[PDB]
Amino acid sequence: ASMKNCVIVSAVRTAIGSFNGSLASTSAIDLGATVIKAAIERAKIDSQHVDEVIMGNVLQAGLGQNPARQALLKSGLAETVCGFTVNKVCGSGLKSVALAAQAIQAGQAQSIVAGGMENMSLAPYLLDAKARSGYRLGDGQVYDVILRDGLMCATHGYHMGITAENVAKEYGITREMQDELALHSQRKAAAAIESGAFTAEIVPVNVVTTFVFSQDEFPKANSTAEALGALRPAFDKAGTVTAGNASGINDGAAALVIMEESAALAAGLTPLARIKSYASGGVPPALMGMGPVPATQKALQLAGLQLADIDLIEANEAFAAQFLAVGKNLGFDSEKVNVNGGAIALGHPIGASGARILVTLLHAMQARDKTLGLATLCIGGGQGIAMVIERL
Amino acid sequence: ASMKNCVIVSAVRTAIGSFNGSLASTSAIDLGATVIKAAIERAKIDSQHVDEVIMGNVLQAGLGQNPARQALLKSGLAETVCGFTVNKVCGSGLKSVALAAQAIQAGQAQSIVAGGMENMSLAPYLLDAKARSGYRLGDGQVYDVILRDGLMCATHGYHMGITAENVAKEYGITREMQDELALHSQRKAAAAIESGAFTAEIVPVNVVTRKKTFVFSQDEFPKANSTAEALGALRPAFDKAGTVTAGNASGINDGAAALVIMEESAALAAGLTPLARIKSYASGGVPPALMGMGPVPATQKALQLAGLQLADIDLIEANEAFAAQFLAVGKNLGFDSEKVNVNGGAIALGHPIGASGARILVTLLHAMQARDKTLGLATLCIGGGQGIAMVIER
Amino acid sequence: KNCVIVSAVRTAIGSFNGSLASTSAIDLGATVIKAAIERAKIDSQHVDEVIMGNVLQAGLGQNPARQALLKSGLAETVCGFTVNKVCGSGLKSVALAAQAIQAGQAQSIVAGGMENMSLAPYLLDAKARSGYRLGDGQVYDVILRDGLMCATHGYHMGITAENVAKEYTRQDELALHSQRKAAAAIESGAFTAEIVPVNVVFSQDEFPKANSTLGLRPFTVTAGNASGINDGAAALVIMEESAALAAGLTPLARIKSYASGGVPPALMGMGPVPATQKALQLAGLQLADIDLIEANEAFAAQFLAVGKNLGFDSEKVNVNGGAIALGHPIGASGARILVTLLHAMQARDKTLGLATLCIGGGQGIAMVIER
Amino acid sequence: MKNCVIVSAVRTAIGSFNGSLASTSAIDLGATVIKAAIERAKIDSQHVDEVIMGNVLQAGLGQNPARQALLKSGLAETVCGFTVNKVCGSGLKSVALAAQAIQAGQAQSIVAGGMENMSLAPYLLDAKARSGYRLGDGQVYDVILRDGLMCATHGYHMGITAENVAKEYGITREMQDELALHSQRKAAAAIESGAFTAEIVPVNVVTKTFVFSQDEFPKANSTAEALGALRPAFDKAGTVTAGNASGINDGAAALVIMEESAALAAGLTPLARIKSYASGGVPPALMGMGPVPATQKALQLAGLQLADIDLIEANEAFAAQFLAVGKNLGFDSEKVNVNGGAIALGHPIGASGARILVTLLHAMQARDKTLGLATLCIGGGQGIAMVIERL
Ligand SMILES: CC(C)(COP(=O)(O)OP(=O)(O)OC[C@H]1O[C@@H](n2cnc3c(N)ncnc32)[C@H](O)[C@@H]1OP(=O)(O)O)[C@H](O)C(=O)NCCC(=O)NCCS
Ligand SMILES: CC(C)(COP(=O)(O)OP(=O)(O)O)[C@H](O)C(=O)NCCC(=O)NCCS
Ligand SMILES: CC(C)(COP(=O)(O)OP(=O)(O)O)[C@H](O)C(=O)NCCC(=O)NCCS
Repeated sequence: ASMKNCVIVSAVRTAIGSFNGSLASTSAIDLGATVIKAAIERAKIDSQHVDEVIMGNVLQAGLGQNPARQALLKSGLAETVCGFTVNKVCGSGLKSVALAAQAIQAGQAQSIVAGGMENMSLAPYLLDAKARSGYRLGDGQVYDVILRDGLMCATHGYHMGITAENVAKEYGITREMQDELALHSQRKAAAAIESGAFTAEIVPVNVVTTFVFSQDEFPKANSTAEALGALRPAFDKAGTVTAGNASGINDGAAALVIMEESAALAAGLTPLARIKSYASGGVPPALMGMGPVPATQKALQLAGLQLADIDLIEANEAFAAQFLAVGKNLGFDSEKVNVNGGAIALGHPIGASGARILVTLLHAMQARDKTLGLATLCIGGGQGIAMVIERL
Repeated sequence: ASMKNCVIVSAVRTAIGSFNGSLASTSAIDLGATVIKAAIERAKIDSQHVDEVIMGNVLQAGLGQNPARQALLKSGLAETVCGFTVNKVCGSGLKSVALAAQAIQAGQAQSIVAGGMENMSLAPYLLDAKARSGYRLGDGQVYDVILRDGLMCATHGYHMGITAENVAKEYGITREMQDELALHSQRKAAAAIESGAFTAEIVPVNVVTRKKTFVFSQDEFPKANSTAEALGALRPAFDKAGTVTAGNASGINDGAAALVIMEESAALAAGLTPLARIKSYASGGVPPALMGMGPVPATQKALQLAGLQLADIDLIEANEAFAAQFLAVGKNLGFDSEKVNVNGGAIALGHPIGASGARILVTLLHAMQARDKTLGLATLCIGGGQGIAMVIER
Repeated sequence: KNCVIVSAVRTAIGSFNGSLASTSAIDLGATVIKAAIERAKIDSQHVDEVIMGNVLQAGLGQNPARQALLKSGLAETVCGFTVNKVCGSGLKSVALAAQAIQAGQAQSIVAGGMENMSLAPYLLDAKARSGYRLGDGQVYDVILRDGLMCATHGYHMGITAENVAKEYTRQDELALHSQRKAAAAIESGAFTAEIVPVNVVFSQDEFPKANSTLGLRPFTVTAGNASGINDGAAALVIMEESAALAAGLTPLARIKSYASGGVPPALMGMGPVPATQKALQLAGLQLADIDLIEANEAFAAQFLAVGKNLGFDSEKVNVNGGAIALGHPIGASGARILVTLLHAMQARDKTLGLATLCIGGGQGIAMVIER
Repeated sequence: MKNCVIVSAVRTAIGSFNGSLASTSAIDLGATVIKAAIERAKIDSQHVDEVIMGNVLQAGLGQNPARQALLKSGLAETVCGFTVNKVCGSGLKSVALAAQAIQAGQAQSIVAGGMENMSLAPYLLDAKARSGYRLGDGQVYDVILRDGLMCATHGYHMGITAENVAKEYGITREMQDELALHSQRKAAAAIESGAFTAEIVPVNVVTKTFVFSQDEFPKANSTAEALGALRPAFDKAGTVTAGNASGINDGAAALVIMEESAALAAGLTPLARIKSYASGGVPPALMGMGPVPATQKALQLAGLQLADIDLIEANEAFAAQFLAVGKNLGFDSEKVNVNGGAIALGHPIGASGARILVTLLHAMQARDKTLGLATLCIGGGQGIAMVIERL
């Protein structure tokens, strides 16, 4: 058979919650269900025609069987609709869209909802297996699942923040450079929020514990260079990486309806963009922040494009250090990158972020009438993922 | 571009450990690494040519970032080799192979190692989020991750064993029928083990502990001397008025499995020997309360995609999560029992949830080779009301 | 032998997660032990033992009373032990000091109690130690498991109060009365003599609710007509009478009698009835002979039922307010009330005093002192 | 001042860590011995004035373990009780308090002793669990260590205090292991001859179902070579091992204590008079030496010299400490722990003080001896001692 084209028919996200903030009482799965339902609605697709739901979720501990299937059931899709959960750490939410596109290209499905979901506020604490076989005698530890499964390197046993220090040293990214980038991201985020630039892409969340959450709350609107400069290093007393020039711990979800192109058109739907290419890359775990380099190079190669052809870029700001090193390595035109701000200001709900940046990318392309877009993120464990899309 | 054909070039598993048994000190990720390394070795592929590793794993709690990538790094593959972890509950290990096939069919890769890994003995316990925000005043709970994330229905709040009771009632599968099936699976397993039928497909695991060092290479969950009378004397495990017992249900187990999957022309160019072509795969959804019936829509769709009727299939691995569910699926679809689980099933062998989907595919292929059969079906039910199926061809 | 009180001191009582929430029970105990010694003017080298009540001993380390006495500056040759008779613990400790002195086994003891309910830990069951294996477990709030829940019936002390209320109405009038009396006592400086400051300088009871509002919701009994969860300590120096006089010390009161009583766990609030009857009998007294009474206000319901049963003259009871306003640091309260009782007797020049409190598990304890 | 007599004395067999009593709560063990002490004394149960029980690991055991134990034993709800914590001294302190109350005429009949189930001790999440961990790992604390076996002053194990004493008194590994073997041999000989049969009350254990009536911590088949091959338990350069230290154990013990005239008026048989008791303090770092001042004081109170004592139970928390105490006081070793000690029998901390008193009295009876001393060291730098006179 011939490979088929995949188009994005809707793209939506929740506002991103701060750690213990507005979404801290809404489960990852409920956040996923909200975005799945909204993506369906915004696509105008017949919900009975969804073939699969594919959601990224990193801190799956205690969330119950196959969080993606729970989210799809909660969204109102029929019990005949399949789904599965993806874990590629910070790449999860984009990998899920890549997998949806692959299934469609391969003619194995026609319509898939894909994205990701994370509630880091609600992540549990863990007793290791010794609790099951018996501690017997002597003290034990109670493990923060955010760190154990999300933010600590499983190869080296130190924080993602330490990998950022590793990259800063390897690429000569100073504290000053990192804090300047941070402030820039804050400023762009604040400008985007004030101008209503996120209004189209956000689906409100009703929080009943009662209020509507519809505005990204991680941005530090009173941010100043002097304040950023006064912060202490967060991970190494002699370091450059701080809470001010790193992304946060956050809650949120994002989802998109992906369809085979001819099927979308036959159903009378409006394709918003075509998925042109996607790819993953691997790097050393200690330099995980550089993952977007091989992933982006491969995605551009698969797309037949050069980096200069790309009109807009979302390159996730896990850490200013890594964001900058990736930029210097690849030679990004900074004016094209994270035009509405990035995760330093907006937050990093890890299993959702890959889909989140793709949503933001597409809407920013629409708003600015741009043709080609690149989304990429670094991935704990030494990986990266990238996707190229073409409006409309 | 055009769609490509995907072949299996190797297929391997660990022996399956009992709960707190021989693999109880060997992490899921280490079990995954062992099978990845062995699948690569057995395929004779150049290890530098692996494009991705895709592994199933259900109980990811506390295992660290992206268990699959950990396992691939531990296997000795280069840091440039990507990977990710899949969770479709009991379907995970077969879904991983399906995804590897799809990627190859779509021309996105040429060579993938896929399968699954689970160590249920080492699953942790959880404090819920109240521990993070503060319990304040009043008691909390401590949650068994096997149950919360593996064996309890997230829709209904009751065990997979209760979904089996549901199916038994809906399909008229009695205690007697269930125990007769159990005894059959025990018998077939025992025969296969003793005769060496699993020798080819198993990679030994070296187990090193303070108190002992040894090589684990024989499935240890089977219950020799299982008898109809003994099985009949067991108490129901999940409902005091029920039919499902520990004797007619699979276990909680540890193990891993993996296969090397390749684009056909690439395999032949490398002088490698394709063992089977992946003909089709599919997933199906059913009500969560009847999750045990998942294999019905998944099998129907896979057969349709393959252009086959069920009768065309020579050998079938239909996972025995519960005798009740296995039997109802068999009755619904009309399985020829002589074709099914010819070397025994999970009631005897065990059910390491994130690995089983790949485990049964390994077993299926080796049984097809041994018996010179052309078409095979692997299918499993999936907690949450799903099923997954794959058709392969020698 | 005769036993006398030579000093009596307490900390101000802290609110749950309030001013004393960072100060360990043992550091609170050490403060009151040191202060009792100082106020008594006794040679510290002559202390024979320290006896301290403490209910939530979980995770506090070996023998909290000994830790507290060492922290107070007493020599390592000074022995001590920890008592648990739930809410009775602090008074039981004094009764035990008196008994030892009466029996000529000691001449000078510091006794009282200490509790920090804010700092109480959470517990995994023993199944954690032997292994959960399969299936969920529970994580237990030690305030509830060891302090506030009935070990016979598995329900709150608050439910025993509902039991008593039904046996003997929506309590709020009594609550307001206690608040008013407490506020008056505090503002006028009535607690100044009995309180030792704690440098965290916390020196004023913070649980009172000025401007109370009561008429909410009920676990009916409400938070407004029940005592609180609280932190504090109290201690007294107790001596053999002739020794105190020979050393040039000033006796403040004689301990005339003490007793403990048992009742059904479900009606534990009524414990003070048999304890009081027995203590009065032992003292050769009738209730009417008592000038001032401290009857702890664990719950308005229980306090009122005890009052109606025994026939307390309400004008004589908790004259500076009670635990509904002041709080209820469980292992310390028994000693805390005795401190308050003595100082109130001194201020009003009264001769005979009764202190009594109810005890989870269906007990009571009472003490009669003579100024 | 009135005279106080022991009218019964009983104990459970001592369970090993995670052994035969590991499913039987401290409180249930307490109730068993309270009921049995009452039965063996032939007292009218309605005449019990109080129950006083030692228990060190009270964490999670519920309001006032002693009162729970008395209620479970079948005593009326009018019978008061309270729980005593003097670490390893708790069980003997409970008897001393019973005697004191009786001497002071505040009671006539008290059941006293102690109870501990170290197997069932819980783990703790600290107060951070109540306010919220927020972000970052925490710890889970073994209550046996935190509340039982670690020094609250120095933050190191009781085993380290034993290393401290060994150094201070020149007690070598060789000396410690020789004492350990002796205790094992004596315990094995006692068990073989039925010497503990009179003092033990069986426990029915229902899980399999069985009757536990024999001390299971002794290592019959113990040998010098085996003991010598053990690694130090607490300090990689140390002398103290699991073989020359007592264990972590489960058990309970209780005695009926009465005013002498009341016992005789009730037609009961006094078994011994409590002659004196005393507690002593020493530095926390040298807690193992507690029995020195406690014993000296108890003898002085009794008007006796050490040589007047016929039989001695001196608890074997650690061979190092036991030997140092012996050398300091000048014990006649032939008089000490004649049926073995805690190195063989175990050390259920809140019960051991009462346990050794029970063993003492029955050994005195079996050997027709007149004067007996029971003494133990106490974590935190204390000791306690009691002198009794048969009969
Ligand atoms: C010393 C310690 C920590 C040992 O406990 P554990 O760590 O459980 O060690 P155990 O498992 O009992 O013994 C360690 C080894 O010594 C061995 N052992 C002990 N006594 C032995 C003997 N008499 N003959 C042969 N082997 C012996 C055990 O068999 C064990 O070997 P395995 O691992 O092969 O089974 C001990 O139980 C303890 O803490 N005792 C002191 C209690 C205390 O401090 N009480 C308060 C006093 S103030
Ligand atoms: C620890 C800090 C750096 C700062 O958080 P704190 O709560 O300690 O500090 P404040 O937010 O209270 O200022 C931060 O939230 C953090 O963890 N950053 C890294 C999270 C992150 O970006 N993870 C992706 C890995 S690629
Ligand atoms: C509860 C039993 C039946 C038996 O385990 P136990 O440890 O309780 O049994 P014993 O070893 O005492 O016989 C069993 O381990 C079990 O849960 N089996 C089902 C596992 C299962 O539900 N797998 C997923 C199916 S879709």
